[PDB]
Parts: sequence; C-alpha cells; structure tokens
Amino acid sequence: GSFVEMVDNLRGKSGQGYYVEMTVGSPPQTLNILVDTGSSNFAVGAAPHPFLHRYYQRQLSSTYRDLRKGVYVPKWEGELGTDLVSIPHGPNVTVRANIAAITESDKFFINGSNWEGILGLAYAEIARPDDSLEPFFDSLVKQTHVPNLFSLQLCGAGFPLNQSEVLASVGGSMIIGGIDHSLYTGSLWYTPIRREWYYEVIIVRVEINGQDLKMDCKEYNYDKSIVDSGTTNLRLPKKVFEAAVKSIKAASSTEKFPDGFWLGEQLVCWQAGTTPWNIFPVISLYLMGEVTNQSFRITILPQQYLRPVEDVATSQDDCYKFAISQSSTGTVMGAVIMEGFYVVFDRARKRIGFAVSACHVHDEFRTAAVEGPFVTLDMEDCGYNI
Ligand SMILES: CCCCNC(=O)NCc1ccc(CN2C(=N)N[C@](C)(CC(C)C)C2=O)cc1
Repeated sequence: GSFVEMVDNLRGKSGQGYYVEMTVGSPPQTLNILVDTGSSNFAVGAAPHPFLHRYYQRQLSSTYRDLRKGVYVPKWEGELGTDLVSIPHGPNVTVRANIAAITESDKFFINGSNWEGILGLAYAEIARPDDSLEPFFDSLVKQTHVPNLFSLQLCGAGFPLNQSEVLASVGGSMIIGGIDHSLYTGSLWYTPIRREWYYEVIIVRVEINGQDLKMDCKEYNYDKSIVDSGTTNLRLPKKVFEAAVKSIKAASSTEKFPDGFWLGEQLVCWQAGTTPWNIFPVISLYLMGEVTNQSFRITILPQQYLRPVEDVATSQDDCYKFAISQSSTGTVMGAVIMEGFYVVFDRARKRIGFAVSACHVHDEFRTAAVEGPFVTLDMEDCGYNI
C-alpha cells in the first residue's frame, strides 16, 4: 500500500452513506462530506438545519467568492461560489473549487448520517445548473499534479453499527490519485466507461448461482447501468428485477420470506449467528472487458445484498433488509455492491476497475470474486440507445 495517508479515511455505512472529511474556506472549516459517484456537484450545508451540527459559514472565509448564481437540484437549493478546499486525509494540496452553499433542503440531510455535504465525483455533463460548473475532481486535476484517477474501498461491517460505533469505526478508503494494493486481493479487471456523464458501464450477462438469467442483455442496461456510491441498493430495471427476484426466491426456496422482504421494506431476523447464508445464491454480473469479445465477472454474496439492520426490538437477533430493488432509471450498482470490491475510477483511461475487497464480508465457504476472462459476443449490442 503506497497511499497510507488516505487509507481508512472514510466513515459511514451503506444505508446512510460513506463520507470523507474536507475543509472549506480560510481559515479552514471542517466538514464531513458524502462521497457520491452518482452526481457532479460539491454542495455543503450553509445554513442551520435540524440534522446539521455544523455548516459552511461563508462570511467567516476570507477566500470566499460569490458567483451571484443560484442552483436548484430536485431536493436542495443553494448559492454558487468558490473557495479553497482541502482533504485532510488525502493529497496534500489545496484547490479552488466551486461550492454550492445549501440554503434550503427537503429530505436531503439524513438524521445521524454525520455528513454535512456531498462530493459529486461524476462528470460535468450532469453537473447543475449545467456542464459549465466545473466538478471538484476536475478542478483538483487541473490545478495540481494529482493523477486523474481515484479509487474506493467501501467497507460494510456485516452487522449493525450503533450511533457511537459508526462514529468510531473505519468505513473504508478513498484513495485520491492512485491505487493502493493493500485494499484488494487477486487481480484488477477493467470495464470501459461507456460515456463520461455518470460512471456508465455495460453488463453483458447475469447469473444467479451460475444460472443464466437469460434475458436480452439490453434489458440489463435499460436505460443505462451506473456505479453509484450515493445509492444504497443494487437497483435493477423493472423486468430484470422481476426475473432476478424470481430466481433468488427459487434458489432460496427452502425458506419462505414475506412479500414485504422482497420489496426491500421489511427486515427478516434470525437467532444470533444462525443467518442461513448458504441458502441464498451468489449473484454474478458480467461486465464488458477491454478486449474485444471478452468479459469478466464480479460475484457478490448475500453478505453484500442483505443489509444489516438493528432489530426494531434491539434484541440479539441478526436482522437484514433485502438490498436489491427495482429501478425505472436503469441499473445502479450502489454501495452494497461496492462493499464487495475495491473499485478504481480510472478517469484517465476511461475505465473502471474491480477487484475483490480486502474488507468484504463473507463466510468460511464462499467469497466475493472478480474473475476472467470469458468469451462474450456482440457486447456492444448490450448498450441501450434512446
Ligand atoms: C446516501 C444514501 C441515501 C439513502 N440510500 C438510498 O439509496 N437512497 C435512495 C437514492 C436514490 C437515488 C440516488 C441518486 N443520487 C445520487 N447518487 N446523488 C443524488 C443527486 C443525491 C443523493 C446522494 C441524496 C441522487 O439523487 C441516491 C439515493
């Protein structure tokens, strides 16, 4: 591991998000910021809010610059400006970046998440108000010698973290500008970034316990497939969700679960330590490789797709919610999927790499996997075109 200063710089969990500490302004104002690969704005609470115990105070920053422009994101509303920004446990550089000062929000801030802002790591094409508002990471690369690449190791604990535990627990690593080899095992496999807006990829095959879901592969990427640390669940296009759940139910049929469970609404609980991991199937997603007609697969365990939640009775049972849900906006590889892997966002080579995470939760019989190569034909046809 060559980036020790950035290792273990994240805190949080799949349900409320993973955040990194940042400073804004002069003198520096410390804030916890949500790491979000599904958006492109750097936005921070800038006014009192029931869920914020701190916020950005523009009038206290000598380096604050007002852009005299508003921003609306449906929801949070803010005022645009720029100021000096740093990441304490990151590259030792300070950059001037766009900052949306959030003055009004509805259902944005999560009570107890411990984060006061969001760091949108995706491309300018999806930045608000428009693509002229340069994203933080673009500013970082243009102003310093930091390589145009970042990598994420999101670490789920595999069990419920209480309010004090989640504050004292290491939730992972965001390595800015590099790849740290201590964060993964095995090999890194790269899939093309299809287009630079969201981190868009193409899924070419889906298996549940080795059984091909057998759908037209365009179904898997309807209308797009993205990697999004700001989303908790693995989200799947309606028809793919329906087929995947049918197959997961069939594989786990030795136990009957209520419809509320499959809807991701209700928790299921087992006596402490008796969770029947083995009756649940592994899920494999085949991703387009960098070599023509070649793919690789990432395989996740139920330890990833069943999200630990504290029993409504705080009892000693191990409880979980089904963390796979339907989408009307395409496939979303959210935090529960990212928890199984070390994910490399190689902006410079327009590719995303996957490797088994050194912190993924597993059991003595099965482990998450990243394997390849596999011969796969017509993968360009798996992409969706409006
Ligand atoms: C931080 C986790 C919140 C709870 N877990 C979810 O799964 N909640 C649903 C959900 C649906 C879609 C998105 C996509 N998404 C983002 N990735 N970023 C924004 C622009 C803002 C987000 C971060 C609030 C957004 O709407 C994000 C979250």
